[PDB]
Amino acid sequence: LHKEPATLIKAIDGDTVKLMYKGQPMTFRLLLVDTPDTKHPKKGVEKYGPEASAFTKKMVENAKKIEVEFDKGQRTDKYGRGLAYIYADGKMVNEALVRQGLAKVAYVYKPNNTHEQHLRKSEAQAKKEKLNIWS
Ligand SMILES: Cc1cn([C@H]2C[C@H](OP(=O)(O)O)[C@@H](COP(=O)(O)O)O2)c(=O)[nH]c1=O
Ligand SMILES: [Ca+2]
Repeated sequence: LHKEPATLIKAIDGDTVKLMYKGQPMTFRLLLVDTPDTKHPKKGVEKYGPEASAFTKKMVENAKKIEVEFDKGQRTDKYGRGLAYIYADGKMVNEALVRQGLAKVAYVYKPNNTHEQHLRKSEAQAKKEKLNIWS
């Protein structure tokens, strides 16, 4: 896979961020995970929703460098969002959320599953530690 640079435009929520990519603003959705929704229609927030959102917003707004890494299949979803692994100063945001119990490994669609193992191990560790959502 290969990492390419991108620039933060804005964090939307725990798993969705807007970036300027190759000079065009696009919304990206983090591959392989799912954070709790905060703007569920009328609902206004699932437990850990707000928590997942600030974590991601904090990681990306404080980075010196952001990089996106596409997997091997489809690079956009049916909503037109780019599907990638996002790295903030070389730290993968997708894994950081899972490791904290603020996301679960979800939407696993072959062939975009290069880091599925890696993420599954971090989830196991967050479950074995009873963090956030596994609390
Ligand atoms: C991460 C991911 C989500 N999606 C789809 C599945 C879900 O569609 P539906 O809206 O049909 O449920 C939705 C999950 O997105 P959100 O978690 O942002 O809702 O996006 C993909 O199509 N491929 C992906 O890899
Ligand atoms: Ca979500």
